[PDB]
Amino acid sequence: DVALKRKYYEEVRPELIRRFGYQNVWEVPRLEKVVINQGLILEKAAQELALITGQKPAVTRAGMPIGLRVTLRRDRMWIFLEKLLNVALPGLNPNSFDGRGNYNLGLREQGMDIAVVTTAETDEEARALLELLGFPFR
RNA sequence: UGCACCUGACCCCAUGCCGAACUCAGAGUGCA
Ligand SMILES: CC1(C)C(/C=C/C=C2\N(CCCO)c3ccccc3C2(C)C)=[N+](CCCO)c2ccccc21
Ligand SMILES: [Mg+2]
Ligand SMILES: [Mg+2]
Ligand SMILES: [Mg+2]
Ligand SMILES: [Mg+2]
Ligand SMILES: [Mg+2]
Repeated sequence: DVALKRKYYEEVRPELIRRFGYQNVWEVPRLEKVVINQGLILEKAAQELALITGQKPAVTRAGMPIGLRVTLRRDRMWIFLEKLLNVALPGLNPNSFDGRGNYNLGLREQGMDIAVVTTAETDEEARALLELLGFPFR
């Protein structure tokens, strides 16, 4: 299955426990979902986004159609993130957390807005989660 | 302007109960 997911359970979760003193494993910050929005024919862009995420994009409308959105959870989230980190990005802004433990990245390369939503309640906990998963910050 | 977060339900719409979800709305946080 997914190496990044295995890295979470084997490496990241125990380090977070040591670092923050969570007394049960279900308290430890987890990835919840990754939402990708691509602003805007539409059929080609939807097919490319479908190919890269493995999931059917919804059409965001003002329609008039204005963008494409996909909410990735579970294995599709992990598989997409493994690609983003290992293939696409080859540092991220460490200040781009939303104040509630979620990370925001806007790309105008290879605009695409990515929200990494976590169960961390603080930016600090979320930053540690993502850094330990291998997100390149600084 | 958009997505995410946040907070709600006059309004289109919604729950085979629940504005949880879906829909919609809004001076604030993040990014583009
Ligand atoms: C270019 C874009 C998406 C952007 C655009 C604002 C666009 C408009 N705005 C501003 C907000 C209006 O509703 C207006 C206003 C009246 C008529 C037309 C417009 C348009 C041109 C659609 N904005 C908002 C500008 C910051 O306030 C950003 C910000 C960062 C990166 C990229 C952007
Ligand atoms: Mg959070
Ligand atoms: Mg009402
Ligand atoms: Mg809500
Ligand atoms: Mg439903
Ligand atoms: Mg809205």
